[PDB]
Amino acid sequence: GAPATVTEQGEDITSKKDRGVLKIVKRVGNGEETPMIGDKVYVHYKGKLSNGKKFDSSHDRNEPFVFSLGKGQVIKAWDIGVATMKKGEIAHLLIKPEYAYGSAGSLPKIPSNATLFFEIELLDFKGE
Ligand SMILES: COc1ccc(CC[C@@H](OC(=O)[C@@H]2CCCCN2C(=O)[C@@H](c2ccc(Cl)s2)C2CCCCC2)c2cccc(OCC(=O)O)c2)cc1OC
Repeated sequence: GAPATVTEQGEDITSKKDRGVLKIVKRVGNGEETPMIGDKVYVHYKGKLSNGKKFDSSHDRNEPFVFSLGKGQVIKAWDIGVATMKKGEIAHLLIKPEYAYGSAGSLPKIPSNATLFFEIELLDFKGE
């Protein structure tokens, strides 16, 4: 599946190079620009557990998911991963728990020590 493909072919985009966030570009984006710390970023996403059985998608609305990049408003893996993305890029991320919900998890949906997968489409980004 797409998770195993990220395991096997994904780029490790962590500073520690600990394979905690692995990335495949599924669709190439436009130009060269990637978002700055503090930029408002606008994405669509589909997320799911690898180990267990849980799925959620932003397209559950015609409303992009928005956050401020690099401010700890989202799990660590998203701050790391979305920073690398160009406008219009789709990427797959496979995320070890250290870069997500760790040993606590987020009960009941997300167990302890859970690996997560996301497909992210970076729609746009804009400064304050
Ligand atoms: C700085 O570290 C963290 C920052 C923020 C969080 C909270 C979870 C945080 O979730 C996320 O960071 C990730 C990436 C952004 C999309 C949502 N995220 C999820 O994990 C979602 C997943 C879907 C499928 C999965 Cl499998 S996991 C998760 C699904 C159930 C609700 C919690 C979000 C979050 C940020 C902003 C809004 C939000 O929900 C809507 C709302 O509140 O309006 C939830 C956890 C953090 O660490 C555990």
